[PDB]
Amino acid sequence: PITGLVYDQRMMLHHNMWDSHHPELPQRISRIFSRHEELRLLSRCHRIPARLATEEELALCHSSKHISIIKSSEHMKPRDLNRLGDEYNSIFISNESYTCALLAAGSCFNSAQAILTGQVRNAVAIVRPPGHAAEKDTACGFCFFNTAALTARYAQSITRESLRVLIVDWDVHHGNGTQHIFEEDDSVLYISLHRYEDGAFFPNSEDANYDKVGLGKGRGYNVNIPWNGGKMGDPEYMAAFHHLVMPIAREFAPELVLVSAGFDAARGDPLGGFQVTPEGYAHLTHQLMSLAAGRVLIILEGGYNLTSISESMSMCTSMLLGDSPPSLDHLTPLKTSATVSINNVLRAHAPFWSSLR
Ligand SMILES: *Nc1ccc2c(C)cc(=O)oc2c1
Ligand SMILES: [K+]
Ligand SMILES: [K+]
Ligand SMILES: [Zn+2]
Repeated sequence: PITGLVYDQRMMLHHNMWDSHHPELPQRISRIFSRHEELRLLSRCHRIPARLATEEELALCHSSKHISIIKSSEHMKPRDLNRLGDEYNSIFISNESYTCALLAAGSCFNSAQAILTGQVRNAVAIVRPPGHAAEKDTACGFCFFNTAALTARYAQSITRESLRVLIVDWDVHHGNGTQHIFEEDDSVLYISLHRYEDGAFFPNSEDANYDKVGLGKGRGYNVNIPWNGGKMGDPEYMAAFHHLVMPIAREFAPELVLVSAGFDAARGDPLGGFQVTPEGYAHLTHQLMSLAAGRVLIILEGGYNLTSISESMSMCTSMLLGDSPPSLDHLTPLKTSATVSINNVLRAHAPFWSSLR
């Protein structure tokens, strides 16, 4: 087995011209890459080149209007960049933003290709800006184009349309964009774990609740696991994987796993408020490696404590490389509301999955 890694410092050029301290910082990716060097993980990986996604590739998931509007920002004056950015929910834009989003996407396409052609078994993508909040027709939540969603469709474009792709989204935020793009689609199983707080947590929509199970032929293929009323950590995420994520995923039998890997559920994250440990992420990564004959691609999404995300994503890469997984405490009692959450999701999805019955 070989593990691929893609990283390009050019993606640091996307920046906030009006608030240089905005948490979606350029140094998120450079700090993660540096940690891979410090831990001697980088040389253990096969380096995969970044590339620009093409406009035709963006059209796999996004409208021509949305593509054209974001493209138009590459040469805008500051005043217009500011005005355009303010038209979205939680977006900043610089002249380099469009190109960086193209690079984030193209890097993941190259990574998916390396996996599917057999050049590597699995891979990690240290990319920014993030993607999972980006919708077909709009930008949102620091995201312009939906990198993971696009990567699923790209993967299908070089194998077959119905290639089974599992997207596991453990960013602490709901991937509203990914849900919507695949809501009526039974070829892409979307499973998100996220803080919800009955709608008080970003992005503040009931679309993130457990009863949104998908639409039409996609009924059953959208699994929301929403957290309420508690500081969740390793026990809760481990239980969700044991009762929900893994039984459903095994029954789906994916041919490729994409992880929307935000590390903002990590201990120390200022936006997330949760306490998943780097061993917790390691455990989750090792679990997903049991699927799809190990074909797993880990795509950076959110995560804003620089030391936390650096250590957390490095531990995931360590697992992909075959290092020994952590033994954690599966007997620690869950926060009471987490049990309620897991039970609500189980009730919602039992009609669609025999493994839950
Ligand atoms: N959405 C959002 C934007 C900016 C933030 C800062 C600067 C700090 C923080 O703790 O949370 C934020 C959340
Ligand atoms: K999520
Ligand atoms: K789906
Ligand atoms: Zn997030």
